Amino acid sequence: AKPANKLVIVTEKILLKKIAKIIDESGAKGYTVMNTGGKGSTSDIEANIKFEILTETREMAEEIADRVAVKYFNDYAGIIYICSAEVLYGHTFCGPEGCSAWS
Amino acid sequence: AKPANKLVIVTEKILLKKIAKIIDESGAKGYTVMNTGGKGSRDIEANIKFEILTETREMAEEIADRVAVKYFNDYAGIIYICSAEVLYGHTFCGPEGCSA
Amino acid sequence: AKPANKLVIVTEKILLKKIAKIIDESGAKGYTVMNTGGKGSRSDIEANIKFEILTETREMAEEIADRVAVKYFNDYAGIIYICSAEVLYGHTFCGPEGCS
Ligand SMILES: Nc1ncnc2c1ncn2[C@@H]1O[C@@H]2COP(=O)(O)O[C@H]3[C@@H](O)[C@H](n4cnc5c(N)ncnc54)O[C@@H]3COP(=O)(O)O[C@H]2[C@H]1O
Ligand SMILES: Nc1ncnc2c1ncn2[C@@H]1O[C@@H]2COP(=O)(O)O[C@H]3[C@@H](O)[C@H](n4cnc5c(N)ncnc54)O[C@@H]3COP(=O)(O)O[C@H]2[C@H]1O
Repeated sequence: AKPANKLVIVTEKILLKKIAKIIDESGAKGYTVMNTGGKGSTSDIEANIKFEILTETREMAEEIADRVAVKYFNDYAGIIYICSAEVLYGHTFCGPEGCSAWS
Repeated sequence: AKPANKLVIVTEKILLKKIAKIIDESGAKGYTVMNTGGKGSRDIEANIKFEILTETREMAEEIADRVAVKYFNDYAGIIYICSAEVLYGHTFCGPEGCSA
Repeated sequence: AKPANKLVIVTEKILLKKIAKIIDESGAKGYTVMNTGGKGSRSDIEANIKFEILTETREMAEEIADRVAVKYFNDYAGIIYICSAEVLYGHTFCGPEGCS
């Protein structure tokens, strides 16, 4: 198992490509994105998107978060949070030695 | 980074508005909801997943308790909680920001 | 609250039924699946799938992960990771005595 930070970004759908570009410029090895509905305090739910990015370091997750927020969160609704995770399998994330290599 | 409990509610799609109403009455700052599936009690049956970030464990438990008592003896559902830290979130962290 | 491991499997949509079968054979008490995207090997977004499975033990989650990866991950793209969670309500996960 390889330690990882799971960075979650929930924001307005129109920022999809802009945020993907930031994630791709970060060094991150991938991301997953999904459609969601969002309410923040006539249905009032709006369409949003949620990105999930697993990063090897906490610093990379914060860089992505910081860059997204500083660029867009003055003007667009969003939330960014982080969860601890462990990657058990992931050719790209762990490399070809796998996620439980020794040393 | 502000500690948060991430409360997840997975249940029947027909309960969407009813659960949202509970989350809106709770003081929670917001929620996300998505369409998901599972095999269904009966190939994949559509259901829904709510994610609510709460500042306290007690708020997450109050929501969970309310939803579960009101609906989960009559409808299928699971509620669980994960630890998260919010880095950014104007509404969640307030104007003081997430140094909380 | 009952401790749980949340196993997450993100992989190619064509594997949906095959991975479900492995989860069903594992002893796991359920799963949720959703439609997601990633950038794709080729810009814009390629459809894929995400499974979330809550397991009572860490070893059951790893058994599922090991069976999926060995069987499919030399030939199909995927990532499997695990988060700690606590189940607050879940008739199937916790049994009729409740999550405590
Ligand atoms: N351990 C777990 N990990 C991740 N997600 C979980 C889970 N337990 C439940 N879920 C999610 O919550 C929904 C309601 O599940 P519940 O167990 O109340 O109600 C279930 C249960 O009564 C029965 N069922 C499904 N799978 C089962 C299994 N493996 N063992 C026993 N009963 C199952 O079918 C009903 C509807 O299930 P469906 O999968 O459509 O819908 C599920 C699924 O999306
Ligand atoms: N930044 C990058 N660097 C190198 N190669 C890249 C890449 N982004 C995409 N790829 C390549 O394309 C495949 C499919 O990626 P996609 O984003 O569609 O779909 C991904 C994605 O939704 C999810 N995933 C992968 N890594 C992730 C991460 N670090 N965080 C969150 N989700 C991830 O797992 C699916 C299968 O991923 P997998 O890595 O097996 O396989 C990847 C990988 O071989």
